[PDB]
Amino acid sequence: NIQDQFLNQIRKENTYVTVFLLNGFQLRGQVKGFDNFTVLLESEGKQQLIYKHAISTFAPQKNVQLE
Amino acid sequence: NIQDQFLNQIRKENTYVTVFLLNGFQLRGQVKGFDNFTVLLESEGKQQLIYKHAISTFAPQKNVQLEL
Amino acid sequence: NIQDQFLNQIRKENTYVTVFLLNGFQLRGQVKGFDNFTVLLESEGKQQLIYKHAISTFAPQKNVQLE
Amino acid sequence: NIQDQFLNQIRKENTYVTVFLLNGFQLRGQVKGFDNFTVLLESEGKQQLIYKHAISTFAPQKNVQLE
Amino acid sequence: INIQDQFLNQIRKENTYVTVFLLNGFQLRGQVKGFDNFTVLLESEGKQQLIYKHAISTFAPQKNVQLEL
Amino acid sequence: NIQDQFLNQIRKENTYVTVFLLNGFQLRGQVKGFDNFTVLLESEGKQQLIYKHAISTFAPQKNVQL
RNA sequence: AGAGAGA
Repeated sequence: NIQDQFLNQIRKENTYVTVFLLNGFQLRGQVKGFDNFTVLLESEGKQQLIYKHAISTFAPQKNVQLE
Repeated sequence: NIQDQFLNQIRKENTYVTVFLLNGFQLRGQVKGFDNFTVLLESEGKQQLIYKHAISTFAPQKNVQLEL
Repeated sequence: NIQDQFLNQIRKENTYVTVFLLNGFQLRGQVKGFDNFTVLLESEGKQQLIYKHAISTFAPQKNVQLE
Repeated sequence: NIQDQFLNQIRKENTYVTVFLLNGFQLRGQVKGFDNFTVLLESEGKQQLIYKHAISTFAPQKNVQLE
Repeated sequence: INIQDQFLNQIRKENTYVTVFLLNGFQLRGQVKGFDNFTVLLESEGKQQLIYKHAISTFAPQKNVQLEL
Repeated sequence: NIQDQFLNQIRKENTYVTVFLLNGFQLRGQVKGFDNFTVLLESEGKQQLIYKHAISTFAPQKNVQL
């Protein structure tokens, strides 16, 4: 499953990611964890729990390895 | 389940949390309770029942410790 | 279930509630009934059937006691 | 079930209804049919298949008697 | 059987011109060439578009349709 | 299943498929992967994981056999 | 709460 490999990779490598939300608002930071419904992001020291239903797009700084 | 540990934590510690909503609005308060579809928040003494579908982000006042 | 308690209490007590919609429009009235997907609100005697998917928040006039 | 009861009443009574969509757009007409995902609205004799996921609110001209 | 399927199959069969309005109020016109549970394959001047049903608000035909109700 | 046939032909013929999001924002690229919930688009060498629930429309460059 | 898409 592409979604979970992608999120695990950005997590295990501490890649910076911009997370665009459905409404265009944006967050940047690193992925600390995720489950079926949410992604736990950290931006400059602070946790943000984001619902996946509210996410449009993860644009990572560096590109991920996946199959 | 990170979601429920998070919410159950900020509920147990009475942490303050900014709820950001998809409609652009952001709300600060304390979590009184939640189920699978909704979060009960209190913002200055007033209840608000908020649908999870309408929420984008929670930003706690102080980071929550979780098992991941 | 928190949602069902809340809605049934504001229904039983005829509590006025503000409903904030996903589009930021704001409705005010009293809940006359609900099922899994919808809420029946009366505003100045006029019925509205609202899909819960279009609601963001209910803010009661007085706080509900919940178990 | 409030939803079915409401939609079946306004259908069989031919009640004029404003349908407000998620974006605030308002369509006015009579419901001629519905199923699990859609509602068939007739406006000035034009058929519109509307997805329930796009609907916010039905506001009938006259109140609908329900159980 | 269900109203959505008859409606989409009818306009597809007749190559009816249709406005599709999307959740954000954008509108496309075209003919339906097919659909499945999740998507509608519209053609607006020769040009294929795969539209998710979740992004669609309303199908409005210019020309009224036959439905078993 | 039209969806899966389409995403696949734009993916194998590495088509410039443009992607309109619910908020109207648009991105061009080629599809490298998809699952039930998500699309992996490369745009300008950069990877982007897009949730399907956020996508409005894929508009290809050349049309697809289905 | 009245509908043409680069966050």
